[PDB]
Amino acid sequence: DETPASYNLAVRRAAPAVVNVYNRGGSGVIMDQRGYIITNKHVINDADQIIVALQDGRVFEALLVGSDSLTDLAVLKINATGGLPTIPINARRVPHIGDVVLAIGNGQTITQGIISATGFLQTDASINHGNSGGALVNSLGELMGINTLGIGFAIPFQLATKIMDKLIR
Amino acid sequence: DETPASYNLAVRRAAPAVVNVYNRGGSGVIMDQRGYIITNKHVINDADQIIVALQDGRVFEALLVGSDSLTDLAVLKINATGGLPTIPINARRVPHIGDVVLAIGNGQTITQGIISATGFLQTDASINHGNSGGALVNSLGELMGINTLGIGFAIPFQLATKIMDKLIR
Amino acid sequence: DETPASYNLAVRRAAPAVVNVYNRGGSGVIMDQRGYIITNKHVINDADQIIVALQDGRVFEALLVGSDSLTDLAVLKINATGGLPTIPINARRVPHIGDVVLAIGNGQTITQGIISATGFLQTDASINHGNSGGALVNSLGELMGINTLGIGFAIPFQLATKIMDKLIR
Repeated sequence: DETPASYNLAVRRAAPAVVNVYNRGGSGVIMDQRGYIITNKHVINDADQIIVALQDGRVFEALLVGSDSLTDLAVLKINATGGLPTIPINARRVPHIGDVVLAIGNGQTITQGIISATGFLQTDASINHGNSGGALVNSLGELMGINTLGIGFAIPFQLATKIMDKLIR
Repeated sequence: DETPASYNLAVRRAAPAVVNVYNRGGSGVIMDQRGYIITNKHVINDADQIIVALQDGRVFEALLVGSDSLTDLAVLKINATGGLPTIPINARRVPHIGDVVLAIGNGQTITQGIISATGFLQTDASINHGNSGGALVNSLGELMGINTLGIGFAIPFQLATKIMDKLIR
Repeated sequence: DETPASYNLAVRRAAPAVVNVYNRGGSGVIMDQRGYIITNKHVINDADQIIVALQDGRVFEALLVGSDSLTDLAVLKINATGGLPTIPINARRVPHIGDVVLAIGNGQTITQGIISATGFLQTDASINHGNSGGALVNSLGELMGINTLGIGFAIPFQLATKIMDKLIR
């Protein structure tokens, strides 16, 4: 009949770029075409072998670029091939309180909510060990933050961008 | 003044069809005019007498048509009278991830959320023993699933439709 | 680029009027210019000195006007100065089930949800000891209720208005 209210647009626009992290004898986000992926520290602590899994079926072995114990963030590196799904980033967008946000983690689950505060970034979107290290995007799909660990916490994409660049030293 | 953002439309369109189940010395959904009602198995296990209560005030004694231990579903039957409120069904609607959904259970409570995954159907709408067996509809009121038992689970209306038809054997 | 789905409008329209309550050796809401503030009883029980903190930075010492053990409500009084941010009230608005609502409490956190029932007022917006006594507004910012203590509870603004007026005796 008509159009059901949905945020699927932001899903098919951001979800592809979110991956799953594993250990061969956690969540992650594809930042740029170079193949850099932001995740969490507690996800890679004592990692024998880091593995990345895309939604399209592709599987990679990830390289630990570096981590930051302060913000619990970590950067990974995979062999950038032809055609990588990257997380939509908008450095001009200013996260206002009340903005609708989706939390993308892991089975690939999508929770809905809003920006509670911007003190870090608080959100009422269901966060857990599954989506810990996943993405946080607005209705447009623009990355607002990186989920961390009755209210959830993420790291502003602005900050995460900086920290990522510094870990590449 | 102006119009407050609301999903009341889907409420006055689906809520009437959702009923309450009891035992005379759980939730349920009115499917068709014939008087068939889908509920959960754990709701009728060891039932002395099944009772159905509509939102309009009408009260009925329900008949156990049959259950399916696999999907935890059950079908009831009440004497179809003149004028039954049926749950809006749309077999053409395809549940996409990110779609806004309401969870209708039981006091008649309405929780809001989205479709997390479609693996079953995951949703961040608050689900509990109250709405266990209730309806799950989009902003249009179209039945998306039947709630079951930090993330909730429902059964695709497509599947539930089949299983219901088979229990009528 | 474009416009991200958000309820920030209701925030910059209601949040200023919500304050924080303290005890000098809880949440509250600025009702009118006179300086009357609605809060919860359990927040002021055994209070040595009641203190009110606005979002603009202003700090006041509050006066206990009176409380109502029944609805767990309480009314405070501060020296009404020039220019007070008051909570948007609309006595003509009728709270329908399914309406989008924000819960404003305390760091100043904003949770999103809907009106579940209107029996009291039920809401799936995350409520806790933080926002206990805070505001509950629709997408327009119009006060729908006062939060109290897997589902949250508030008091209809219609009722709270009456009880407030009676405590001023």
